[PDB]
Amino acid sequence: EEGKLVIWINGDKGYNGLAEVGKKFEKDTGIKVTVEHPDKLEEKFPQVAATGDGPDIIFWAHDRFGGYAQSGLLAEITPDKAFQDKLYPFTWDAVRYNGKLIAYPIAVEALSLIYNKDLLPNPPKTWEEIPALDKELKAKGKSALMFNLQEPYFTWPLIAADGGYAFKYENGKYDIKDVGVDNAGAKAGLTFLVDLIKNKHMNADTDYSIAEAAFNKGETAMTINGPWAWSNIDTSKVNYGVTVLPTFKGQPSKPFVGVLSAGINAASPNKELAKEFLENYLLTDEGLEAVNKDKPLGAVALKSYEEELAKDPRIAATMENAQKGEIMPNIPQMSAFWYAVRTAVINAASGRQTVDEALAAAQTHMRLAVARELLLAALEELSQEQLKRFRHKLRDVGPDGRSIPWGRLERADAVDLAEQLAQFYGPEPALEVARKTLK
Repeated sequence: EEGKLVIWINGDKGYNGLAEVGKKFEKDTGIKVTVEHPDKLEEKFPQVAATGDGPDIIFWAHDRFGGYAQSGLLAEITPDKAFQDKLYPFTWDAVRYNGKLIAYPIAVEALSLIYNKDLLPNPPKTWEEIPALDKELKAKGKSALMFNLQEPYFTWPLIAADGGYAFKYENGKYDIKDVGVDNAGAKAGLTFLVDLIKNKHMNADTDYSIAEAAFNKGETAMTINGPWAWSNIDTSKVNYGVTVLPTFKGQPSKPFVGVLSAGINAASPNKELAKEFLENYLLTDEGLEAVNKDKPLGAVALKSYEEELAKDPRIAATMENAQKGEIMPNIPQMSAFWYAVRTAVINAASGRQTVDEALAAAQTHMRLAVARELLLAALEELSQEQLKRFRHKLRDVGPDGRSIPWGRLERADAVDLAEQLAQFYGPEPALEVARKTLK
């Protein structure tokens, strides 16, 4: 373990180029660096890192690093402001969890507008032009745009364009009490999407497979997709371009941003060697180039090498849409976001719910789920004697002069108390009831 670096990276990345970086790192310092790509390493890491047996460095999308950092499995990195300013500022937000930097950002991915140059040499700059564009291409048997409408990941760029957001991100922190899925911007975006469906410009049943097949066979002029899809379009011999997403009401589309990141194992005995390898060997032009020409990293976080990589207009498009988009939040509450919004968009796209009631319902679910988590957290942090006095002060408590029924109140733990109080008072007023009970 000591005096040696073990790096875990997914097998679909340029791990041989990373090994070349480790080889230059060895001949400069004498420290051996071995790169491995275990199967389902993102699931093996949380069990072998706390156990004491895993890698020193793990490369993965920043979304899973939030769960890792919640378990204390990632060490807090210490790059000075000089090294931080060498990377794009927004990429640093993707590797922050409860204020602490937990990883180095490596590469950046985001949705972009993919268009067929033979069908559409000049793609539209606004969503507003799409209806008139579709009516023209429909005369030739084509359609303007097809993309996956079944997953909020793909429809959120339009919904967030005019002001929708999952949780407010300010001062390097997410405010889980500021949910923006039912504000006026999200309504305007979803209304425009539904209007496209009603006016037959889109079909509510289009999924990822149908959209990809239709674009790669020249049937539609545009699709919305990421770099993972480029290889299939390369096979299809479609003459395609990758460009900035259309604006809506003058505001850019805001796709979710994924940041491939390098985290240092908290149980590693080579944190200093890892930091030296990542800052001075990997995150340089030479190291990124060695990795990228093995398998392309896409848009990278290192400014100097991203200018060189942006000579490919497709990578420039990815980075541009990334800078205009929003970092994918790495907090656990996003589980309520994905469930709620996926239902709302599908129901609104079908006409089972209006846009207003679909977004309202999604807003309530996320809000009530957060409130129940906050009620439990407030009750679980009480000491055993605080909990004891809380239990006894809880007797005779109940709405309408009827005390809440408990099986054995004097031994009801936090989970029982929180769930039962939430059912009788709502999750938010149960918290004020819990506080007033003590005082």
